[PDB]
Amino acid sequence: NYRIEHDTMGEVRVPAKALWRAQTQRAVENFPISGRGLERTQIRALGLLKGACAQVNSDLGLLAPEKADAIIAAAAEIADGQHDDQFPIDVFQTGSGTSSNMNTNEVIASIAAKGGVTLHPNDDVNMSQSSNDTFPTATHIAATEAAVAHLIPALQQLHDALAAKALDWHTVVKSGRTHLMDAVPVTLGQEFSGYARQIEAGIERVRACLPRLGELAIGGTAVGTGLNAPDDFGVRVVAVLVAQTGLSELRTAANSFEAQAARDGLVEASGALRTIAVSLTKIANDIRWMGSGPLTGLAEIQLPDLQPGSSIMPGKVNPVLPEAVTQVAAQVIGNDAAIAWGGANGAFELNVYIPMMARNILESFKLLTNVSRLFAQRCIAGLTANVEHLRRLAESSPSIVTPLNSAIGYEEAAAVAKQALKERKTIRQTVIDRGLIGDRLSIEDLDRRLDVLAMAKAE
Amino acid sequence: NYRIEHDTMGEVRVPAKALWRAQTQRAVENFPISGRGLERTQIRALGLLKGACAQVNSDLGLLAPEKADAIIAAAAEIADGQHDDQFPIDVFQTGSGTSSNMNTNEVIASIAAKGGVTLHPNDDVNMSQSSNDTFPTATHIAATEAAVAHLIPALQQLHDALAAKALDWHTVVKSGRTHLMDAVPVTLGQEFSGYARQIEAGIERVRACLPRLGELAIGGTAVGTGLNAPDDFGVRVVAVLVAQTGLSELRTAANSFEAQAARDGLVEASGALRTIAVSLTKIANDIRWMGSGPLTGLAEIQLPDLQPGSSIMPGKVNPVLPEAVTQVAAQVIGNDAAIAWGGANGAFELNVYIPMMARNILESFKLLTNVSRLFAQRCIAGLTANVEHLRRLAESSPSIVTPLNSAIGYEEAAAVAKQALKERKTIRQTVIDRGLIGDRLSIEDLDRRLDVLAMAKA
Amino acid sequence: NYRIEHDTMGEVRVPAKALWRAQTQRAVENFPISGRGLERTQIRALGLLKGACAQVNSDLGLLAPEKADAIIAAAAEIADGQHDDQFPIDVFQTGSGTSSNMNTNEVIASIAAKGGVTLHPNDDVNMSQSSNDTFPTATHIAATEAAVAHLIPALQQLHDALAAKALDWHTVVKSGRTHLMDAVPVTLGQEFSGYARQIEAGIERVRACLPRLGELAIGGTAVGTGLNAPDDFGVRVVAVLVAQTGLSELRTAANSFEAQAARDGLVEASGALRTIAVSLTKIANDIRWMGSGPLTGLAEIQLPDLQPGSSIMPGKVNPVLPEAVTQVAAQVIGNDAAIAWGGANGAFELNVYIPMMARNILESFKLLTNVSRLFAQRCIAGLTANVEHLRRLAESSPSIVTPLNSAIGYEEAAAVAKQALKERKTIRQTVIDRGLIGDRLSIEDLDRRLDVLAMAKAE
Amino acid sequence: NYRIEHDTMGEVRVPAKALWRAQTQRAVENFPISGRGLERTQIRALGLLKGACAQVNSDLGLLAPEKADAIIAAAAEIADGQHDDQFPIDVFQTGSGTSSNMNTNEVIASIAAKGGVTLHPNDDVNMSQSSNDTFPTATHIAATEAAVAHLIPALQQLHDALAAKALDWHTVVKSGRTHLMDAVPVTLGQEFSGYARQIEAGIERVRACLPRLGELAIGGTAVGTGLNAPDDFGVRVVAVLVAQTGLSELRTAANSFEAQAARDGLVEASGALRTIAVSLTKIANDIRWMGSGPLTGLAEIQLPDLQPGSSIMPGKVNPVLPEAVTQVAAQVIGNDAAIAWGGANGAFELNVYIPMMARNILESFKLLTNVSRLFAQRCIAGLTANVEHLRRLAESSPSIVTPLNSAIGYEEAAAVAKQALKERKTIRQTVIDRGLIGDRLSIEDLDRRLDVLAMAKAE
Repeated sequence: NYRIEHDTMGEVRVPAKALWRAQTQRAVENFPISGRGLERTQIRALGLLKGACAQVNSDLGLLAPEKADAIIAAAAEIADGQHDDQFPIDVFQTGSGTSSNMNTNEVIASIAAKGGVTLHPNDDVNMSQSSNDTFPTATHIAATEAAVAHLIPALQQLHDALAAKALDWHTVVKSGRTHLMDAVPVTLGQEFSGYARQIEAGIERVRACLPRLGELAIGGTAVGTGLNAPDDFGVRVVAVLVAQTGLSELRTAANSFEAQAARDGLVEASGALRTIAVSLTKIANDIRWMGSGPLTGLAEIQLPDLQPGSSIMPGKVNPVLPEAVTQVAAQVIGNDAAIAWGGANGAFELNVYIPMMARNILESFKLLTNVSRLFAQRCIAGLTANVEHLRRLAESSPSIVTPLNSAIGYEEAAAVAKQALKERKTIRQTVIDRGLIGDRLSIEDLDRRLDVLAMAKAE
Repeated sequence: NYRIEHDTMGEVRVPAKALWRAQTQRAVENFPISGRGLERTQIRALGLLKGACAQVNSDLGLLAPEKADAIIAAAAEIADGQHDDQFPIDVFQTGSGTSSNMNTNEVIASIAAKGGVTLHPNDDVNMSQSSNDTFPTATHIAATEAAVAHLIPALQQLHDALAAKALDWHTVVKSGRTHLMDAVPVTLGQEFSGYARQIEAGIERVRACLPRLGELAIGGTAVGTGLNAPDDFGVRVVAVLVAQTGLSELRTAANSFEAQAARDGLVEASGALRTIAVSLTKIANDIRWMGSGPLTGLAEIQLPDLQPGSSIMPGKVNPVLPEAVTQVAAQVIGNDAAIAWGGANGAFELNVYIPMMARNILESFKLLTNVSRLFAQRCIAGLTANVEHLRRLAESSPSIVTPLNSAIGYEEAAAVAKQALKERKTIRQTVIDRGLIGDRLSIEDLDRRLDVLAMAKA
Repeated sequence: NYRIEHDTMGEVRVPAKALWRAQTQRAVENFPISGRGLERTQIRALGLLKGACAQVNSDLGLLAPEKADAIIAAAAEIADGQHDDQFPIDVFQTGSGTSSNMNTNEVIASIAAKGGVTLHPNDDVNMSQSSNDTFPTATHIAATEAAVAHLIPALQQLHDALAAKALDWHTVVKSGRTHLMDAVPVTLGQEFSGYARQIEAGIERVRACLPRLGELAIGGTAVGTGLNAPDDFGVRVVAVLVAQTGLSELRTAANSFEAQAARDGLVEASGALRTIAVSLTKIANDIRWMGSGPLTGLAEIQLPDLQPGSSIMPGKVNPVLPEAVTQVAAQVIGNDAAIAWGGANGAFELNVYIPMMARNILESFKLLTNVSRLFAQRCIAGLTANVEHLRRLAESSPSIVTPLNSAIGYEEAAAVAKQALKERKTIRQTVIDRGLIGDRLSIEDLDRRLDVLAMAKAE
Repeated sequence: NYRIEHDTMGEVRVPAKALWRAQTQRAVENFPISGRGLERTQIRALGLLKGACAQVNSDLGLLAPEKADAIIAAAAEIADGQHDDQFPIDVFQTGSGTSSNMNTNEVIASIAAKGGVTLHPNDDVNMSQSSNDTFPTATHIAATEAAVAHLIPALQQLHDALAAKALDWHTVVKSGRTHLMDAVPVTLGQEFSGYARQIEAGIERVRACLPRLGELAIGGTAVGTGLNAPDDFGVRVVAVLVAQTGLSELRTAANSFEAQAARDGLVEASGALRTIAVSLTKIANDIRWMGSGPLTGLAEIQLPDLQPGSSIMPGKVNPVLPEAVTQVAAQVIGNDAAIAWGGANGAFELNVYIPMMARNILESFKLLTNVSRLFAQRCIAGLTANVEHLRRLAESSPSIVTPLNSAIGYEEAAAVAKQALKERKTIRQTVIDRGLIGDRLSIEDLDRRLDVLAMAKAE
């Protein structure tokens, strides 16, 4: 049921059917901490990087073409997700990600062996590389792809759903709320245009971090000097990665020492994700408050029904998607604090918090991507406004008596506001009931002064 | 103008009327970062400690009685707040608080010189001491005093105001809300008993941290070994401090190395303050939402008017104290993250983040103390309930069909709640209209089960 | 392929072999956010609670004995870990944990149906219950068990390893370091007694939070009033749970409204875990710095070799366990910020951030437990001291002039330390060269005061 | 000693010599919380804004020129700092900053009264304004000025000091450190070029947030609709503010509802400040570790002496500026968490956490500005390298034996590395001592293979 493998420290017993070897098995026994390993996106990025490195080593005549072809074929299988069960090392491993780097090299060597090609995991699969430049490179590839190919399109879909509702509800007049108290009129469309701008500003924030998030350490080797790698190894690997993936945001780092001694690009990108979580909290909280009730809440809008709300209270339906959004936002805030903590504590030539920082930034990208699409499609798209109820409260608000001052005086306007609340009537009906229609104020003049939609000043 | 002072590094120009000397002046020029120095409570604790150290050196015959008397007299003036303008060093100074320690030593030496007593700031005022044991000792004295003499009585005052409302509003029935949606009846008194328990648990949390917050490093000197101090210096200084402050929570550290290499007691105490901030956010948010509107909100309660809110919108009054509470809570959360960051980054024999950690913990104590008293007196005490509106809300919730589950089942009760909402009819009428009155449920049993105050089970 | 199931909202297509029903399937389609569900400990606690609830309903004659026997049998299989693949709902679900509660109810109903017993998931399995009191109860059961049965024994094992080193290295003199600069002598044993106290205070912190962490909401039902449950349901369920788990820390909540409107006990417990993470960072950082180099570092101690560190740099072995400890500590800091965020944002009768708060607190417990045992066994236990090098460092520090303050004063002692460093001479020789030997200080008194082990003042 | 003032709530006793009136005095009694009010920069921004508003109201013929001139003259005095003792309201005030807005209006009215001009604090000084658009406008003016006029020049000064040291130390060869262990050679110049890039990337991060940090709410009034303000009030006020201050980054908000319902621009800018704090922690930690000792540390560099280090240990000097930097960084991390907390908790038309968010963001700008200049001038500029010691350790490192493999074999190279450490000799001397110089390897060939500066691959 087991086999014997070797490294510079001795013999190691490895499960017979595992594609990994001695160094991965040592890491399995050294780090049983979370029971969770690398994600699909991380394994994909490691496979992409190893294939591109083999291509460049072959191009420079440093690696035999048959060996390079075997790495490229094996690495493509890893990048496609055919061997995700061959990456058992915990996230909480050696801080440079050496163990997961060794894990990729050993799995490539075992795949190639099945095709009759002998590869040395270090001498062939890790040629011109170090763990110190490859694991952060794979991390930054995965984070750049998560930003460009998944998060930005998901945020754009949420922006478009919010902007469509802002247009549908352009004339849906309602009463404004400041400090949670009755204020002057607004439209439901104006509030949703505000939410749309928060998401649009979110996309701008992600785009602004891309020139530094896309910076790759590849070619810097052990300390950033590029020792034991060709001088143009970095630019050549990046050129191959851009041609294969289409991820134009990928680039060699401006400074090779900053690219390995620190992970400031991840701290920066997390700050953008954290700001999006802050924006999403406001939007989701306002939406669940607008849908509150039906009889003891605000009852401004109706959220689409997604599932029975209670195991005990029958008929009750809860805002389950705003709840999922606010919980994701809390997770992003938490992950952000762990990333910054890891980011600050590098030492000299290497920051050794990379696997922990990678786990947190990639999870925040994933959670925000998936919850934004669900929020857009299963909540925002199907919202219904209680138009008549919203207009009635705006027309019954004591805040709209101020344009009556030049006709009846502020004293009489305050008396109108007081009687309207007491009798639960509109300001218009109260002005009529108090016998104020005459030479001083006509009904046409009253409807002009109390035009709540005009007070909202919609475009 | 200026005068010339000196230290082991050379000459320094010091302002003519300043009671501080060379090393304080170097610190004034080295750290112009925030423009803020030690607080009144920090200067008081440094004053108390220097006086206590002089008393013990005198008792052990290590310092001449007249020299000790001059330090005790000068340290009493510092602790009293007579020389607060003589402490100009920034909070963001050397991480051990060496500069602020030398500031106390130099100011004491100058006050004593006015009385004709010559004291060496290092050899006499700092006898048997180090900044490594004195600055964290003064920090832990200040934090222990802030917890025991100020925060706990303020939280007790808030608890008592909340518990009094819970008693007054014991039968004030209203609709419960879960996920912000209409739920089964509760009383306003039941919710306020919930808030009172949160504050009561807050006091319990502060009291549970006191055995480690009260631990003092005094006696450990430079690295915790107690070199250049008598073997019982620490226990004797703590005994003088306990007698003078009445703070029995003050004690010698269990391990003299942990007491200087780490500031874990401040990280622990901040965690309790952070939980109180979390409890206060929920209480303040619920109260401002209960007072929201009136027309566009819940309009459940009325908050006392504390100041005009708007001129453009006549008579608009805002929940200003809940706003002050939630902003304070945000600050406590922030200060907590700063404290934990500093606490983790100690190295070998000393954690060099003490002035920053002291600033943040003492501010969190002060903010929570002051806002809790204002919240209790200017908001909670004067709250009034809209009793008739609240009863109408309790009776309008469709979730009042819940006690009928044992009689008609969950699925049939769901069909009742949905039909009642669609046809704009009561739960009672919908049960009758769906022909549910029979052997399993009589009309008298239905009226008994639908009583909203009885449903709240007060 | 699929079968038809139903809830109060309508029909749902459920996979043919799934033990879950309509409401779990709705939750599978509503929340595909993280791709991760409840942990083994959460499923165990839900299993234990459902069994205990069925036992009490049976004792009070509210549920037929055969129906109760089937629930107890099915709930025991769930708690044992036989049906973990039957819990597919995401962590980022409805904030009350309604979906995961219905998941337990539906799986129990399907297991019992295999034995010829017909159970209604709401009316029978959820009898006298709500998700509002059961999901936070299962969370607090899991967190209390993690604290008492797992974390405290792991921290005790770490304390014992640190205290054993403190005893072995009692007279291993070295130079103290403050601000990273040369200070007066200490022993390696004295520093390790400091680390042992930090872990001992960590256990004290966990124990101090237990009276509130152990508080269970069971019996409070929908809003905390206990409507649709017997008056003593809570005390009876807690008594069954204490008897079955041996966890005397489990108790009924002091206030049934605070127990559901807030999750303050989890915020409090996280604060204790965060302080342990802060203590572990200092201990792990000091140990990796003591083992640094050897040539370019402090080279004070030797850490046991756990795996090869480099192939390019032969024989380079890295402090992999301190790296795992400091990365875990960063994760605990992050999880703590997420927990506090969720805890503050409750509204009226319910805090709807429980699944997120549960994920983060239980992960922090698991990470600290597992890394503390590995740190104690694979790092602390096998540490070796470079005794001769350490004594030379103690003797080389110029700060050894400190015990002469009572004899020559601070100012004269400063002139000694500075002259000794400038002329590359010892403190002893500089005191002689500056003509300081006389009545105030004899040569025998100087040699007595300059003894580095005596200066460390070891008990 | 006191006088009677009035508002819509009644009579208020005010100190006789105070320039503030009834509404400010109410706020003094309502909020005694921190004992700290608005900073100099906040008062300056409020004065600038009120003067610009009076100018626009006069230009549009809405305010009498004599009244406008009196506001402009009074507001200029406030902006200059002549009346900072007239702003006693606590930071922890009403969340919109209404109290501080009223404070500015009342002080302006009292200054103008001394010149014989009667102003109504609301009708004249607050004309076309609301607290909801003015306090966040003043906050964003102060934050934009702090970024552009103070932080960016202070960071540029720190970058230039670090880059100058990187050039001075271009050939100062030393041994690299990864995981705190001995690694291949680097230069001290290469590490400082890394630090310089972190600060340069910091400036880029601050510049990237300016398009949204500079957005002003002015003209949006109570709810963002612009009701009771001229349609072009916002663009006209911003035009005046840009012309007077030269702060071209100031602009009207893209969306008037997003500009008042949220403070996402402050959360975003804080994220940039937090990333700078993370970068500064790494730079300051490396510098104090490089300067550690002088005899029990790394002793790579010498920091300039700034003050006596210890009250007890004479002659000892501590890295006081790296300590001030790392403490400031911790404060920025803390302030960042408070800003995000406030940012997420807005409701409907207004975020009511503005005074707390303003305090924290402006303090972080101030702390980073002042500590960067002090770090550049009192620490970085005067650093000295221990050149001979650094070269000796690099030439004695077992890591540099790898280029000997093609001459003597890896087995003999490992034996050379082992003997070199044992005898505390250079690799070069050990190769000679082992009698390896011959036909297989000449001394010229040995010096070429062991050229440590060439191994660092300096530009």
